[PDB]
Amino acid sequence: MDCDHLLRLGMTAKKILENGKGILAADETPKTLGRRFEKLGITNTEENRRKFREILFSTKGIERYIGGVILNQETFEQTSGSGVPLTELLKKKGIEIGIKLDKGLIDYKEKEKISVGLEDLDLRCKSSAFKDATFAKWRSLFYFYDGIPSEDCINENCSILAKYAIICQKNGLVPIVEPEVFLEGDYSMKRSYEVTRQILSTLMKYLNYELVYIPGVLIKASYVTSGQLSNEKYTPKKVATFTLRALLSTIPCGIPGIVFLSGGHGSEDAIGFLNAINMERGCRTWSLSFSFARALTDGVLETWRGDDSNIEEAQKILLETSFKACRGAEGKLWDQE
Amino acid sequence: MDCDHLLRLGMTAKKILENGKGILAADETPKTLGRRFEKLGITNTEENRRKFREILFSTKGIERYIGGVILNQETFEQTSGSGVPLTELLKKKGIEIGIKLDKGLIDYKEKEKISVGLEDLDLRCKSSAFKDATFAKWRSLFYFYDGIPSEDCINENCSILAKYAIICQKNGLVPIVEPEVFLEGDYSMKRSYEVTRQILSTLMKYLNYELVYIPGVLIKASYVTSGQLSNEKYTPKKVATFTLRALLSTIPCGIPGIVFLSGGHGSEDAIGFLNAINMERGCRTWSLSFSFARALTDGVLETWRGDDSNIEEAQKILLETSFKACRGAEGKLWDQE
Repeated sequence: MDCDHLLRLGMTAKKILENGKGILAADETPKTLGRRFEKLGITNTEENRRKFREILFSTKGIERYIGGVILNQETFEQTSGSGVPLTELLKKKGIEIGIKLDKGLIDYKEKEKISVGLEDLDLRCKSSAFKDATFAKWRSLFYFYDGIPSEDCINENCSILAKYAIICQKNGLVPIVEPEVFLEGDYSMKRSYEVTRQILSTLMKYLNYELVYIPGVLIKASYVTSGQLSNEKYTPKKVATFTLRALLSTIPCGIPGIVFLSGGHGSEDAIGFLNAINMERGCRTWSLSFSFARALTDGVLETWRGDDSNIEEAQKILLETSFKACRGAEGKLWDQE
Repeated sequence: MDCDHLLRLGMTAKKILENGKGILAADETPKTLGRRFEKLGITNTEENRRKFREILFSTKGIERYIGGVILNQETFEQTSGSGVPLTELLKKKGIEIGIKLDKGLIDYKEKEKISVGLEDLDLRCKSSAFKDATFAKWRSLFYFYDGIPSEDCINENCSILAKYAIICQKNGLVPIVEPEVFLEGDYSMKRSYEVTRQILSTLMKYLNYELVYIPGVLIKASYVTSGQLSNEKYTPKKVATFTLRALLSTIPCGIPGIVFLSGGHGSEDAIGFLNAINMERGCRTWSLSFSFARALTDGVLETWRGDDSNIEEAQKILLETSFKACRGAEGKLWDQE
């Protein structure tokens, strides 16, 4: 759903992005976080994953810059060293809690992927474990090769994202939909521009066919850039121009915000692209903010390195990077507060 | 298209809709205008069609309310009683001239329609006859019955509109795309809401796949209402709420304006729906204006009736209705100037 139900979804979306805030994605599966851990010599125990999250969530002052945190499902069952549920660290700070609800990717046609997990999504939305969650996330990933992303893969993934979106909303959760364009490929920036415009517009088609409440959806999107294996160079301004044009061409006025993923880009580049895009002229209604994992927490991992002695310095790096991303979400990174 | 080419398209779009202005559609084919003529006893001669248009275009002061006029192709070859090309009447007033470029509709599947004319559209855009035109229009029509509009018909028409759009733009013309939802059918307002959201979102998909410059496209859309053969009642406020929600859900920030078609609705209702929609709250970047034929000119035809003695009163009705539509495009119809 009724009017009040819809207004709640809208309000939650706006509360997450208030005052130049963005999202800390901490939702990595054990496998994804494990690979980052192993590179740095940190063993992939549940204990180390729990401690990492606690390090993140207990950072003093983070709520000034972070409007929501995306949790992995295992993290909802976990407590701090002090016995306090990790979700309580975020509730006391007034930060919105989110749950990543996709169950990963499986192969689709030749060389491509779809995301999976819809068949019990409604059930999982109602779980008592996620009672404090007010938003969710679900990721699809688009590989780029010649002739790919195929139109079938775009349609299928967009349809999955949209079905996820409506199920979340009927359960009182604001969905973040993440149609990630995978950086690791060989493709020009021009091609990325064009395909981003195919994906984002088709996504909005599917959201609309499912009668999703658009003011209650957040879009988690890749910057428009060339692929890592390309020898094409770009700058923050060109990324800002191309990404903003793609978004003005495809995202309706009713969407409350776009939250960029860092995607394998520098922390530095992900934040500078955000600032640059927020300096661009071009009337729009949605906020342009962030939903970073790597851009926000790579520095924490590198500083911490499984050594508790390094934790404070790790938290200070998170707070400093969070500040920069928040300034950048308002186009003020060049300006002194 | 280059940067300058695109900025021209954008500027033209904005010039048409400046200061609460809208579009006078005068583009009816001989067959469409003939049927309106016959109802009122006026013979369907070329001379009478020429005189009607002259009556419209020579109305004193119309340029205050009308930013562009859509002409039928035959009208580009026609002169006033005084020997002045009819297009010069509009050029001297500073009104933008447009050309309707579709060649009508043919049958599609069972009970539905597609619009036609793409195969020589590029050629026709370059014709010397349309040299003074700076915009164009192309209409598709969506019949409603059970199970219809079909997804095939939505895709095909949206694809035709988008191909038209890019051809126009490559020729320096701002395209108006008109995905009309036909009023004459039996369907609820709720169903019209849902299908409008299917059509508008799919349209934006196709515009994006064709890499159309979105700030240089105008959308000519039906109000969301129940069908004429329905016994469902609505009011201006409900139409405003439903139509605005459909548009916020589907139309990107980059579109410069939506221009409503009157569609068989009252002149009174078409203008009151416009005013109502412009009184609604909900952040948006595009103007909400009009591209009326019937709502603006039915009164002229009824007053004139093929009798030159009635012409001045006919022109005064056009100027008065134009004023009302302009006030309504700014949400000021209740307010005294």
